[PDB]
Amino acid sequence: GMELKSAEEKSLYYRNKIKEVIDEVGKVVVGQKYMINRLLIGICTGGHILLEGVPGLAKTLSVNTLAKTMDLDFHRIQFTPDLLPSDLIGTMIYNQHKGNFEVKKGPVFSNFILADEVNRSPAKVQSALLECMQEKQVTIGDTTYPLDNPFLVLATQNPVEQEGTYPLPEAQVDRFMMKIHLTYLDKESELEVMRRVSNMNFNYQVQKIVSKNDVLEIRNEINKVTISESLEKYIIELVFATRFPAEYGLEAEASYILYGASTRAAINLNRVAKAMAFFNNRDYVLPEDIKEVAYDILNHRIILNYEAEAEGISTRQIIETILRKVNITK
Repeated sequence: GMELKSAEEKSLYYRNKIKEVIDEVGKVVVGQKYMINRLLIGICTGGHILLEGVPGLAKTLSVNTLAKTMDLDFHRIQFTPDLLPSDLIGTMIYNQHKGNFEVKKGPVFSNFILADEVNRSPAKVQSALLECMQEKQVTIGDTTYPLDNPFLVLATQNPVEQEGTYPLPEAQVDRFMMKIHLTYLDKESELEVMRRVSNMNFNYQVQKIVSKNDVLEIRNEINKVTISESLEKYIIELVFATRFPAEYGLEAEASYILYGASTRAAINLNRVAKAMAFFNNRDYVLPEDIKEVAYDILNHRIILNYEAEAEGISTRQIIETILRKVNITK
């Protein structure tokens, strides 16, 4: 037989395709390796991402370009105060063939969904979005339809919204795999973006490097990456250090933290560590795979008390301290 050799070849094939996807995205996008890597981890692991800040031209062009290179549909939904939960789920059209008014699958039926300024809509609309993320299906009136596979929600919140704003509470932000704080590009990158995009004949058509089916195969390949018992227990210890920090010798952190990270943090750390391993051409996880993504997975899952926030304490400093303190069992 040849089943083990074929499995080896399929894994190297898909590891090389990820390199080809990044290269193709780079023909349109500049100075954004970090964002693209996280978007890729998201779509391949099934996780959703929350961004703090509204993404500018270079970031939204990065999302639409990545989608094109991966044969995935992309829809941007502008969240507004008058948006209804039913506006997300269905769209009223006039079908000319049937000659009547019927509700077709709404904007959430896509692969990449940029949910822009989710804090501009009422909590019921936010709940509707999170229900889609959690249940992966919705009922258009009578019959239930599953959402597409893969499905990534990239939700953005504007932190300095001077008009009406309903920011997501922490039980809700815990449904996102990562929270990422957006920053401006450096001047050299911004110069190159301006150069490319200002050209009115700039070619934005990228080639499809992988099919939608290949994306689902890449997820299955990542799922096969191995993680030792030692590293599995390490993930659990990191999570428990956020809940009972005084028991790890972090008495100060116990004073800053109201409550720690849910079980979702452990699951994301595991799946994301495997994706990082796969993206670094390995089929086993290393401790550096876990440490590289700990802040992105944990920053929004550690809730600080009112007094710690006023004093200027950041979950970043807390996560760094935990990473310096928790040991791995050989």
